[PDB]
Amino acid sequence: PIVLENGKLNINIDSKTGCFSVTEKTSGHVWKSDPWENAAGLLTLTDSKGKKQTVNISKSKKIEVSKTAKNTVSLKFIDPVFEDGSVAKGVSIATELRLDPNNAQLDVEVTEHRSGNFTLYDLRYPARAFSLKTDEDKGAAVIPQKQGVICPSYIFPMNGGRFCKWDDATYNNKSQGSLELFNNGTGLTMPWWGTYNEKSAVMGIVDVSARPHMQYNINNNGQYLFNAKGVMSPYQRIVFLDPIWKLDQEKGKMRISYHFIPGGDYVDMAKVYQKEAKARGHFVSLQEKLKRNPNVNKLPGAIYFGIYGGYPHYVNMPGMAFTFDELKNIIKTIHDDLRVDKAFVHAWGTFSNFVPHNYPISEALGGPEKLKAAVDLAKSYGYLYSSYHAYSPMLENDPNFTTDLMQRDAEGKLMNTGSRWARVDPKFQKGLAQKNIEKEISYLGLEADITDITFAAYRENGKEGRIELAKYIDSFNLVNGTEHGQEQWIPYFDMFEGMTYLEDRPLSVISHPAPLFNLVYHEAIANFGKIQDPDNEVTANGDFRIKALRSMLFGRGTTIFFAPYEFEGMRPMIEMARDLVSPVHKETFYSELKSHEYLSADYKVQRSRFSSGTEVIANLGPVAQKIEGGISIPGYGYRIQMKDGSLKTGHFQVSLHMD
Amino acid sequence: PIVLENGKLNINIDSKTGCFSVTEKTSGHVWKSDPWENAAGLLTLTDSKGKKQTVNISKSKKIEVSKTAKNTVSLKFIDPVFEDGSVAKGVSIATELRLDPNNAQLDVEVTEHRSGNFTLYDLRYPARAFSLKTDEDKGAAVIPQKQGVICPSYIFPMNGGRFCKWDDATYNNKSQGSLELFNNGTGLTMPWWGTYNEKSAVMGIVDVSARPHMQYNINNNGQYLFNAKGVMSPYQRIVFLDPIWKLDQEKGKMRISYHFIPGGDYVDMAKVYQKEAKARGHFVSLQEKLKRNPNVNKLPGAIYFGIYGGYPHYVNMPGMAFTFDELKNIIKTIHDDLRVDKAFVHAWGTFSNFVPHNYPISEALGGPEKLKAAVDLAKSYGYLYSSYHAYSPMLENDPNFTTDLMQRDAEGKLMNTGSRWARVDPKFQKGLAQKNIEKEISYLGLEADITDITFAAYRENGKEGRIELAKYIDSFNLVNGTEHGQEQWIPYFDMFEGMTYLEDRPLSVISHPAPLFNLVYHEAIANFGKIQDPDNEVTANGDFRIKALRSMLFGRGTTIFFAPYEFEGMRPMIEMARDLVSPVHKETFYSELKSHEYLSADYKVQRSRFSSGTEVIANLGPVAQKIEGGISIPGYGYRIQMKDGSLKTGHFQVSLHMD
Ligand SMILES: O[C@@H]1[C@@H]2OC[C@H]1NC[C@@H]2O
Ligand SMILES: O[C@@H]1[C@@H]2OC[C@H]1NC[C@@H]2O
Ligand SMILES: [Cl-]
Ligand SMILES: [Cl-]
Ligand SMILES: [Cl-]
Ligand SMILES: [Cl-]
Ligand code: NA
Ligand code: NA
Ligand code: NA
Ligand code: NA
Repeated sequence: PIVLENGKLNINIDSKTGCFSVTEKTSGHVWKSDPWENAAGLLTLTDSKGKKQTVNISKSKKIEVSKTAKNTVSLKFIDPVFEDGSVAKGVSIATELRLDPNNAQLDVEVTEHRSGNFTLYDLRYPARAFSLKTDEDKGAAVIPQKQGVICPSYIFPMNGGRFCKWDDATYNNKSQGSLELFNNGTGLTMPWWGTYNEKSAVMGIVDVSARPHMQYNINNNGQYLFNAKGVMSPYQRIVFLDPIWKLDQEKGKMRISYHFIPGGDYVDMAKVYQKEAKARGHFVSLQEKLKRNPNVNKLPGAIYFGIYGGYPHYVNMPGMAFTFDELKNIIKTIHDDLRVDKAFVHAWGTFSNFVPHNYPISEALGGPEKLKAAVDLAKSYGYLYSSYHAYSPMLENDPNFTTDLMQRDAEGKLMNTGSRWARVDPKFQKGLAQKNIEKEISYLGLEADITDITFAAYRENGKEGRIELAKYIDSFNLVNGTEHGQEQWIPYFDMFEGMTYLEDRPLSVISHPAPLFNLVYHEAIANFGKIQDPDNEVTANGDFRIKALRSMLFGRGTTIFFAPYEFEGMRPMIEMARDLVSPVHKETFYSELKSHEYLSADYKVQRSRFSSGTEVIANLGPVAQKIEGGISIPGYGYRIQMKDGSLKTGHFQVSLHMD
Repeated sequence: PIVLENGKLNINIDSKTGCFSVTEKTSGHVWKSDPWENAAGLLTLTDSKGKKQTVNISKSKKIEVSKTAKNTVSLKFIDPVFEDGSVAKGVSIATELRLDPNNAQLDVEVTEHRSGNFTLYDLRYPARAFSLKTDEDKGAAVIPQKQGVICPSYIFPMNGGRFCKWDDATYNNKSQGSLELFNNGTGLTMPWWGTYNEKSAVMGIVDVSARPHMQYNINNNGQYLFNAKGVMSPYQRIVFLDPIWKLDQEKGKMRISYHFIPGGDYVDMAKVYQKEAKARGHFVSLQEKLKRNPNVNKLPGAIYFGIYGGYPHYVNMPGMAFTFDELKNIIKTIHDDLRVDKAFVHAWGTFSNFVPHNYPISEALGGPEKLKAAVDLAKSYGYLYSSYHAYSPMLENDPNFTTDLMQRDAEGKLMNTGSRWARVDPKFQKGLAQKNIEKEISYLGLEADITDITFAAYRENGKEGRIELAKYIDSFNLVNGTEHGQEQWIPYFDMFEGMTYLEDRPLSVISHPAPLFNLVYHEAIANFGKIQDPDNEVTANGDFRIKALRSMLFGRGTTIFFAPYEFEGMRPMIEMARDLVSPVHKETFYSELKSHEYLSADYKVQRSRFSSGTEVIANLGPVAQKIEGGISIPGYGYRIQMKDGSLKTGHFQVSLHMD
């Protein structure tokens, strides 16, 4: 066995298989290689017949493991063997393990692959590494899926219905699969993931040039590997997260940097990535944004109101569209009657053309002077205001629809025919914004802007055009927001609408929300709830009680998103957000979310500490539970220590009024 | 055209294509053939290269259409043509259209299929028939997906976040797909579906011997057919539901019976199927079940309580399992402190072996005498009691696990290796129940039983053994329940736990819950909420306010499902259920749900009328809304007219207590 060792880690590499273990010498915890098959890696490739197979590369005909520098071990896997015993002659995978001389850090890189006459597809490398043994390790996988989740490595008490779904999912396909980086759907928002137990933590950070996928296995014993053969899995239930290198498309450096943290958990992992986030240039603080634009200080304590008039989906839809006088009266009511001191008013439906032609201000809704009266009233309150804007859609029902501005692929076929909100090639979007946005800014005296869709993901195709648009919008120095966001866009915006949770998502029944993204970026980007899952709707992610409490724990702002006819029914939730969430949001807005903790065995009682001197404890479940010192937190209750020394305690109550 | 006609309907059959239209003569409404491609049917079959292709059978080389009896047209589609111009020589499809001589009913049957040297798979027939034109027809598709949904054929006002998801889904793949019959997952619980507009309704009833799937297309213009070619769809937005005959599997009679109802909607469709349900023998009334067993009258007004002790998933799990004295004290508190007058107590975790060995009563939990003490207390209150029982699982973590009782398929491979709760072959399950259930009935003096898993679906494979088990359980004449249920099991049980809604399901963002199953079967089977999604949990299906109101509209009972540590948090919901839902459940229990109506444009205000003389109006959204007569229903509010003429009005309020 070949050893790399420094003061902090011992890497033990098996010369027969290329598998390796990592001893974290402070805690003494040992991370084992693949517990199931002793596979260093899992390679998907075509056979002689053109059929895809997945093979254990530790079964290759020749495996060469040599110490090639003081702290580098080079590995080569030559001529893998298929299930029938034929050989993939001429195929090979070369990798390197590089131990930092001083730090508890191990770089792992796929340096070369050779396909011969076959075709190489997925490579899981390292395979089923850094795993947790279910119900032996008491820890979790840590996955930055949108705002982020943890997946405990053991079964624990919880509501009976939740428990049945949770345990069942660890025995079927719900607990295995893969996610991608930097999308606004099911995927990851930061290029890292990790595992920890009560002794030690490990996380891996993906090279900035690479786009592996992430395979997950959450307490599953691998029965999914055996269902087609109709036999029972012989393997043990474990938790692992693996990189999937897409050998058929990846042109970047296939490197992942593992960082080992004695006694660490998901908080420590997030703080390690926060250093890398700064080095990558993503981290531009809200304090720096405020120095550039004093109006950023209209955001702390603001409720984000989306008044949804059926636009962009329809122009002047009966029963949905608001007139500009109606918009003014909603703003007046929010301030004068509901006493909301700070607000971001976002009016969806102010133009008489379909996006991406964001003009003119609609005559049918009252015309420019009446919109200006509404915006002026909002400004007189100190509120931020934006219309709905988008430069990416090309909509079937728009009389101006054309395919002129849609992108085509190499075969001349239209792209995004299945995604109507993202059809305009980004290389045209700055020019579309230039058609009217300066006119609207000048006429309405705008202080703010929100732009939809374009910055919800960070994909390679079209990135240059998106950057051009972001730089143009940023050049106006408005308080500005965008849908969902990604870390790469943080330099250009003050707020993201979203970066919370999908309602239906892989892992939903076997994970707990954890504020991973905000543990990294709360000081750099403000976030609010998503308009599809706002704080006034009851969804898989909770009702108002749960969402208000989670908002304060995670450091996000309230979103109230409604059709005009619903407005009277929003009043009680606006008042509760005003009294409970808004003062905490205001106090914590610029601060670091220093720590988050789960304080109850069912993960429903949680404690967040912010560098404003604010501590938020809340109980997201129905039953009162005790914490340290015999302090009781009511069901749907909170205990919040403010910087001014006051202690806010209380809880939500549902009551039945029988007349 | 060939014409079949009676006093009610004119069937216009195109001799060149085999397509047909149906004129409903009293309204003048014409149901059209396929609006997109004029296809009588869509056949999937292999080509000469063995690759699957889907073809329009109206493009076949020879189409024969002739009147072969007074009210029968015979069609034959001979030698379909592939997209490359080659011919599926020797393939043919024979169908018949048979008009009832008197009634507005058309039978449509695939009578013969010949594959030659090709292989046949799906046949949609009739293809894209009985469609609704989006935003012109103001009606809905009607789909008995679990309890049931309707899908409106037009866009309407609703909450902004819901609206965005709804409208977007009609343009992407969320609005097209297929569902299967008689499962407990995403599929249908009755073998019918339909469409209606403001003039006319049509529904199709699938022959009892057949298992087609059902294709849906909910306001989609067919863009999914063109995405791979990268072109924009040239078709219009429509609603349709098609049978998919599985030619490779189906051995039954491939017949669907269309019933045409002037002025009808989903209520009239349900009442048509109710007559068929009675003719099929599924309908055994709760009044008849009460005559056989007077203890059935312990169900009306009963809350169903599941005390979830971590079993069957684990034996005596710390932090989840209750002792029998703890169980007794929960029952006592429910009666004495919470004043619950009727209840079904269901205790999950009474045995010290894993299911399917439902014995002995656990010594570690206090032993048989202590369980008998808790059951005796429940009986002294007039409550129903059952332990958790299951005869179908074979669990990995059971020391007694064996594959001996698992089923093997035609290849000799184990079945359900990925489905641990349904691994025992049904042909063994009566013998497993016989091992101890009569001992438990005798020792505890049981009046009730609930059996998990086995009756949640109605698949062909294993149905004989499931019927044998159902007959055996039924022979005890206990008040009895089972998980989820299907119509075919109604003769054997008094209640179903479930028959409501999955949390995550196809069509969720573009449909409204409708009580289709209970419009048929409320007089014959009682249902309660599902334990995974109980009324004390906040899910995609609502919080307690929404679920309590929907329960009264739909005629189901309350489910409170909790781990023991949660009990104190359940108290407010138990009290509200007791005050609001239980008296209405009690009054309506045995009655017919005669009608259900949506009374507001956003479908959130609804009115149900029961043959007890009870009327429930409720508002499942947040804003007060007015109905006929200017009567206002508050948000999360109700107006209930009881049998004796008294009026109950009220609403739920969420409030924030701040110390
Ligand atoms: O987890 C499930 C749950 O207990 C066993 C599983 N089968 C049906 C019950 O609802
Ligand atoms: O429906 C969507 C919604 O408005 C247009 C779509 N794009 C993003 C917004 O959240
Ligand atoms: Cl875009
Ligand atoms: Cl959140
Ligand atoms: Cl079964
Ligand atoms: Cl329901
Ligand atoms: Na999966
Ligand atoms: Na800005
Ligand atoms: Na679909
Ligand atoms: Na019975």
